[PDB]
Amino acid sequence: ASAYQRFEPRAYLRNNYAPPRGDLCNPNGVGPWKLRCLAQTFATGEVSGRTLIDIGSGPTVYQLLSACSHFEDITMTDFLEVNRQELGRWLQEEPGAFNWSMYSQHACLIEGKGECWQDKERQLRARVKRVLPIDVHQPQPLGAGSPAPLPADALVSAFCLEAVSPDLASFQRALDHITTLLRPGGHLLLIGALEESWYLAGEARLTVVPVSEEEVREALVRSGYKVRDLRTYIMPAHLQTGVDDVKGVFFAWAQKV
Amino acid sequence: PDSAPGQAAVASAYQRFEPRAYLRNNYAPPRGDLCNPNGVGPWKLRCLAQTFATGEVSGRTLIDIGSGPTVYQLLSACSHFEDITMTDFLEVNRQELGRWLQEEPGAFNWSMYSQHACLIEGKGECWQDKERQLRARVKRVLPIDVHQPQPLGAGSPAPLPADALVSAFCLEAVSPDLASFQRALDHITTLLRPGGHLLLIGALEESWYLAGEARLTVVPVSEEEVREALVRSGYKVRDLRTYIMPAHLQTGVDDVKGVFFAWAQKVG
Ligand SMILES: Nc1ncnc2c1ncn2[C@@H]1O[C@H](CSCC[C@H](N)C(=O)O)[C@@H](O)[C@H]1O
Ligand SMILES: Nc1ncnc2c1ncn2[C@@H]1O[C@H](CSCC[C@H](N)C(=O)O)[C@@H](O)[C@H]1O
Ligand SMILES: Nc1nc2cc(O)ccc2[nH]1
Ligand SMILES: Nc1nc2cc(O)ccc2[nH]1
Repeated sequence: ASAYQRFEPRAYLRNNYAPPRGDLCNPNGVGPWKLRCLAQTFATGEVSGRTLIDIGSGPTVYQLLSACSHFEDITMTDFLEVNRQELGRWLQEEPGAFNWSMYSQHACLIEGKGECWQDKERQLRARVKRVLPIDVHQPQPLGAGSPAPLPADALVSAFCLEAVSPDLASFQRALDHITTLLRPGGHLLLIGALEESWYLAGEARLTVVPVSEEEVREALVRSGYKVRDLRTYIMPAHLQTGVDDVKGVFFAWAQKV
Repeated sequence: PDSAPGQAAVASAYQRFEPRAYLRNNYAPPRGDLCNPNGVGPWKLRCLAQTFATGEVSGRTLIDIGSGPTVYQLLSACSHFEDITMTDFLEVNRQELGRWLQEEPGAFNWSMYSQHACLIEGKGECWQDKERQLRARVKRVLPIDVHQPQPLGAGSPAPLPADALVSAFCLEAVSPDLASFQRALDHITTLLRPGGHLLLIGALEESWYLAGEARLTVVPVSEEEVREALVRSGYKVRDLRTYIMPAHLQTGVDDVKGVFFAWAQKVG
């Protein structure tokens, strides 16, 4: 935990969302794969509502691109002030924001509605109402009188839980905690590392609980979800970069029942 | 009558043509705004993309007639031709294309056009791939004069005859009158093999446009005039569609009232 105090957002982005992992040109890369699960899922039309919460956003937005066209009130979160400040730099188009434009374009490409990436970024920036602090370790992760409309119609979290959880059970509880934020019938789209144990973010060196596809499945069931979709991307050699030791990436579409 | 005087007036006026001012006037926003699907930019890209998408327009070689400082007209095309020749009358335009080819920062940025084409061709291509291909397939940039009977010169580089021709806002913009236009059309048509295809785009009912200092003169033409010239030069007209310029895209850089797109195949 205290490890996250040393977490450098620029180094995290550089490590994961700049080339080689950040190169979206090759359709066999992790980035293209991630956007596709997101897009495909929403394209079904079955994940819809008015409000949505992104759990542990860090300093990234890609995870909301296809999503933002289906929910008018979007709430983003993270445990670190630094990250929240970085999200705001891109939301307010302030100086030194991160360049998500490749990711916007590709989302537009994948969705195939002939939308221009500028329109896409405009819509995201418009629907994100607030950026709130959060701790998944708390049975009320948002706090008491959170400005966020609860319960949310749907939830999105990527590379969070397993990254803030020392072991399998703390993972399971964190999932339970957030699940409380989700209106019954609501949907959860969860993405994360498979069989990862550590990863760097500058001077920070975070520990991770190595999970598996089955382990992730079981957890979702245990938390009270019907698992609608669960897919795995195996990390190609050339995307093993020594910023971490992730072996694969998983995507789950889960429905609170 | 006499072609020389008119042709000389043209050549004279174009010595004042400023490529940057031209680029800004027509390919920066509001005209350059690709976000609105009702815009001219999107309509043009869509005409090209849909056309090549039939798969009916292919081969080894292609020539772009009066490229000017622009490449957007080749984005959907370059996936279908190994060898592409670009051409323009003015050297300063040829140099402008040179900058883009060398991928210099000084160059004009077409990335929005590349992105949008990729977007409409629907193959999830990334724009950098599309651009890298175009630069790969442009085998030369040649001087051209459509008023000569051999618009490229004699014994010129271009592999002739070409399997297809592309030309956008060229003919009507260098032709003082309909007869000149027609002749220019016949001259370039000698570069196209029989059975080959011509994709033609240009202004409808336009008489002038600005390119910096240069306020140039254009022969206003209509859809039907364009149709007839094609028939006259020996083309079956496969498709001819018209875009009516929206009030808010009529910005005083010209007096264009519409834009025409012609897919025509040379009888052979
Ligand atoms: N106790 C906690 N509760 C919620 N998030 C936490 C947390 N402790 C750390 N985090 C955050 O978990 C994030 C993991 S990195 C994930 C970034 C982004 N979702 C992406 O898809 O890349 C970090 O931003 C980190 O600050
Ligand atoms: N006699 C001639 N023969 C062929 N092209 C000529 C010409 N005289 C002028 N031109 C060129 O005609 C161009 C018209 S502007 C069109 C540029 C580009 N094709 C577009 O799509 O915007 C100018 O670049 C000009 O140099
Ligand atoms: N922690 C973390 N590991 C990752 C691996 C990826 O391939 C993409 C995003 C990531 N985030
Ligand atoms: N000359 C010229 N006129 C034009 C009109 C347009 O709408 C787009 C490009 C052009 N080029």
